[PDB]
Amino acid sequence: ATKAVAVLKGDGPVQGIINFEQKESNGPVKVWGSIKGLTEGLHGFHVHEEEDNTAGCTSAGPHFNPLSRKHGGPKDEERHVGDLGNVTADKDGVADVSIEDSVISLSGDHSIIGRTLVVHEKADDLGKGGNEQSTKTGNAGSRLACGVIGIAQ
Ligand SMILES: [Zn+2]
Repeated sequence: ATKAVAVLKGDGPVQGIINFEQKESNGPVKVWGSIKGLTEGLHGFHVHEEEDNTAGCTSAGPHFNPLSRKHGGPKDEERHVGDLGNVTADKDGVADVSIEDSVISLSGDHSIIGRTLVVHEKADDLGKGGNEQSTKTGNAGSRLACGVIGIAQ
């Protein structure tokens, strides 16, 4: 209890707010967020490193790769320990950032709090290996909006 915010803006013509809350620390986070301005259709939804950069992105590459994680969507068994998967945007570019993972947290350390959430150009791969960058990171396509997570109580 106590919410983190990620105001996602980055650089693309997108604007949104993640509201991260959970009962516990060691328990499943209830992600809800109301992102808009995306292009239509599927959009990868990944949390890259990028802590104390400036405010938003400046800096990050992979989906918080500790050494050699593999990609996977929600449905997959695996994932980088900074990807959830994707969302779908309607037409006002409005996505529905409703996720409930059981691996991450919003406490600290292995939590994703502090990290830069990113909304991406294409769908993520889901862990099929459409190509290869697929498994290596997730082949989301380019970064659009982003922001450091944690900015509430
Ligand atoms: Zn990934």
